Amino acid sequence: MENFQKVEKIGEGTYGVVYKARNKLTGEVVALKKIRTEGVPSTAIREISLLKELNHPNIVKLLDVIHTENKLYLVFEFLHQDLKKFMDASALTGIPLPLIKSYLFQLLQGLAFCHSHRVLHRDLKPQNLLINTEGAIKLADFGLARAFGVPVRTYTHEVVTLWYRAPEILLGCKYYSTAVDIWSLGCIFAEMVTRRALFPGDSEIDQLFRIFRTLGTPDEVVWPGVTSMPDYKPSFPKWARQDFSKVVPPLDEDGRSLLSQMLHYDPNKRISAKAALAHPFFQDVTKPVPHLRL
Ligand SMILES: C=CCNc1nc(N)c(C(=O)c2ccccc2)s1
Repeated sequence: MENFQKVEKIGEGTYGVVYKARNKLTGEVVALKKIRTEGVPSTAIREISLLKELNHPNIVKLLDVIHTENKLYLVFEFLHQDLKKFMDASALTGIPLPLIKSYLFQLLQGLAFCHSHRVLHRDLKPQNLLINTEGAIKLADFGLARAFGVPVRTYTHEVVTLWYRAPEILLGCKYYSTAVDIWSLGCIFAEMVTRRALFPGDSEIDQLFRIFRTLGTPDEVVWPGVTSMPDYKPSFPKWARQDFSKVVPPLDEDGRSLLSQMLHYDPNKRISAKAALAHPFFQDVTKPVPHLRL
């Protein structure tokens, strides 16, 4: 825009392009997301309102929404680094447990807040978890599938990451819940600990089968109603559940217990963000400051 001067192209988001920009008048530095359409939704612009009214230390602030010239611009407070970059930069030594614990605890606070206000993220991944020099971590780039809804990928040519998708989404459930965000965060928690993605699928079925090979193929016993799901096939191979201690070594029992509750197959058995906050794993949580190279 004319009121904003592009500094750098931050990346090609899920809906559009993201730039680091400066408000040519206020001098404020922000993250600007540009969105593509001929009709322009309504339930969306109102769904965006819910997002703008969200105020929480662990949620990126949506400062302004500008609809002009068939383009939709979302102005967000700017953070200097994302968790994917931080994990890559920490791959040799790993992120220290106290910081992993702090980040998980803060993200659960953010989700607990979103969820109590009936807001779902839907697409948590390391790339949209932003961190600052003060030791905070915040949820960014909320899905809003209850608006445009992810069709194929994006609007040009970009491979959508399926690594953090909950099983119920992969099995075709149209009405998923807040539980989908807990699953994604559990996958991220595992990744921070082991320094390797938990379920790195390269297709929907491979994603589903990588989950099955690790947690066991779900059945009516562990997930009532699973065989009646839209894309469930009786022909799915039957894999036995692997021993959990092989999953995230050398994470302690408190951490493994919490992770297991975040990865329950049944969305109704999966722990809530609020209940997770009370888990024994956080008894000694603190707020360390990360070493960030900007
Ligand atoms: C991580 C480096 C860029 N700094 C960013 N700050 C904010 N606030 C961002 C976002 O809000 C964002 C938007 C779409 C996709 C990913 C992140 S990115």
